[PDB]
Amino acid sequence: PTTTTKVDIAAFDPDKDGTIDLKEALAAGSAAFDKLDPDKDGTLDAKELKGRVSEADLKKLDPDNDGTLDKKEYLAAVEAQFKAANPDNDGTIDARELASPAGSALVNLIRHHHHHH
Ligand SMILES: [Y+3]
Ligand SMILES: [Y+3]
Ligand SMILES: [Y+3]
Repeated sequence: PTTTTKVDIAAFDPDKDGTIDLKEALAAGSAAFDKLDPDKDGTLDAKELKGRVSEADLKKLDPDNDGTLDKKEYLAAVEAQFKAANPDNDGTIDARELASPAGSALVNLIRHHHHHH
């Protein structure tokens, strides 16, 4: 199914070599701002995150007070929430540390969602 399954940590740790190290989290952010976006700006809003997040949560995620994220910030809010999704430790995350168990935080910056099957 491709586009619909380019969709989690499970698109950048299908390997479970051990974890996502930051290079694979970076690859999850770049994948996610692509498949999130139907107005075609990668600048990420109350109808991009349609049913994903409240318009109040939408203005949590961003740093520079747009009220919304960017192709810069679905690539940087991910990395700012990277260490925090792990309860411990330094610079690595297994799916147990991410995929809506223990890291259900950082999910909001890399899970996106699509419009289809
Ligand atoms: Y890996
Ligand atoms: Y948009
Ligand atoms: Y912004």
